[PDB]
Amino acid sequence: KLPPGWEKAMSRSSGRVYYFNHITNASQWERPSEPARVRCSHLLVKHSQSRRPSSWRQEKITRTKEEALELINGYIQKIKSGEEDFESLASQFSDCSSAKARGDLGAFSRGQMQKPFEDASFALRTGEMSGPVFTDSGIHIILRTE
Repeated sequence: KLPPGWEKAMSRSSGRVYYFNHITNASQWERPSEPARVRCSHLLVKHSQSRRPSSWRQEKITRTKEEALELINGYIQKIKSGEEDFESLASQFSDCSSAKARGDLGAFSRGQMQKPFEDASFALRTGEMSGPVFTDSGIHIILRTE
């Protein structure tokens, strides 16, 4: 039972059971339910410890890692509440020129991407979204589209 990476937990505030994934950092109340290639979109928030602390939006990225996590956490909130489309937030705020494609990164096999990014992408099912995903480039929201 439970697909790869998925676990069961309990809210400390309500005692209600929920489900979460260690590889993707996704979490949800609903019970969840390997290809050669996957296609994902992403939204990257960089921080001052990113490998290259620079992006098309900002010549020198100054924010802290914890500050980047709070932006990512707020963007996920906007996405899950339906206040904002994933594509609209990536186009505007992703610290990566994949923003021009609304976050699309194309299709890729294993062996190309940063490993935690790769592991998260291949643990997502088509249509699913990650929680914060930590890599040397910063913090990612990943959306698997194929």
